[PDB]
Amino acid sequence: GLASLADFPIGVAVAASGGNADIFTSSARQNIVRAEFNQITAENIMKMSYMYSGSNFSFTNSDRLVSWAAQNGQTVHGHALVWHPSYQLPNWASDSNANFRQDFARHIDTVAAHFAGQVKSWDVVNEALFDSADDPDGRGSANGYRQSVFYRQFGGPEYIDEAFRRARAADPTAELYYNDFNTEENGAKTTALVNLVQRLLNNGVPIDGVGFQMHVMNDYPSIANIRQAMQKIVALSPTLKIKITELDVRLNNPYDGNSSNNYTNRNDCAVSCAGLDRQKARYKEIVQAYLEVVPPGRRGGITVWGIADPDSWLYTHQNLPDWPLLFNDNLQPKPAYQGVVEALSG
Ligand SMILES: [Ca+2]
Repeated sequence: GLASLADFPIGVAVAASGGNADIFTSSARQNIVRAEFNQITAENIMKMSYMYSGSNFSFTNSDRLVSWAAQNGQTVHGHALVWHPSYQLPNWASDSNANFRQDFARHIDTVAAHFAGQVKSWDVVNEALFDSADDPDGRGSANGYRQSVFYRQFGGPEYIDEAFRRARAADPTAELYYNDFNTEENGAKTTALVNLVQRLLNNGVPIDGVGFQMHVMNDYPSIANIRQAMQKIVALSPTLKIKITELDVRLNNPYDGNSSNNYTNRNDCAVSCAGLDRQKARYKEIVQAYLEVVPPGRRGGITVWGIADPDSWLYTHQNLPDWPLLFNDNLQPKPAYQGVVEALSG
């Protein structure tokens, strides 16, 4: 399968929260993972609050998934030690908590140590950069940083430095990533990423790599911009790894000012459409760009954000249907899959 075609991880995000996508109950999905991939990311169940049951640590469900991975030919990318969304904040992660910095330290120390030897790499900090598209409380930018509870408590970006230092100390063997989205656009957020990463390097922080989520559309951003954004980050260091962490590809572009090039019906791309053929070329060109600009020995992996289209968080988005992944609703490989094959094989 796909993983055989590369010497770096070829991964997939897996569900484990019930319903049709749940990896524990879907033999068809288990079989695809074993055949095609050699790494998993937990789509949800390694987020911060999932490390607790009541006020105590609880690793039962995440341990089950990590063990399944080890039994089925998969390494694990941990997602994520620090992330801002309120739905997954531990209850300690509050401006009302006087003990915040101590509880933060305990979180990273405990979780990273717990998974030592079982989890190859981590998203240590995820989504620390400001994004207007993603500022529902209207807090605004602090010179490009998101003013999450971590930022507010620490009075600035030092929480990022600390998270990386503690993760390194707790599990020296793990590859430590900074992960974010829209950083492939080669715009304002890419520049903020350069600032963020350069500051960490200047501070001697043990960051091993940068993750690009790569939640893209078929025709935006341009491949030239994606390529240059990755190049900018590769240029910051002789050793920093690059990982594509959450790749998926929307046929529909809501935001292009054209409502006549939208597929509005689920049947539009059920069998064949221009969009599935472009999606093949899109997966192909992105994987090719990764290979071209990320040196051998600095390739941390390529992961797609789910197995089959109906599992995707973008199966519906903006009240429109989409088909973002490598396998369709009947779990058959799509042209997208072949695009990855062709890129990885040269
Ligand atoms: Ca459109």
